Amino acid sequence: ANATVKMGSDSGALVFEPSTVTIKAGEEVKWVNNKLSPHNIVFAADGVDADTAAKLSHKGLAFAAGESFTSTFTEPGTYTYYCEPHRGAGMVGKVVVD
Repeated sequence: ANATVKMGSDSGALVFEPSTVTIKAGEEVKWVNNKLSPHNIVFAADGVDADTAAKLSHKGLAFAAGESFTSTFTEPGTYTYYCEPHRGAGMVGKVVVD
């Protein structure tokens, strides 16, 4: 039971897909770098703890299509993230824990 989301589409899209991905409370996720760089996956702590979101928040920088980060959803909620930098029109996509 895992969830993965490619950072962009093959064709050449920005928005992440699948926008929404099912996850389990305790499972991990993998965000493979597809394209559209530089860019990152920043997570906000709205309906979730700060520290928590922090971790979930990727303050890195993916450039090459190989370096993929990972996250862990302990609390059964709904984390959200948005590309701050990027070079288009932000991105839409969130996660959900069961």
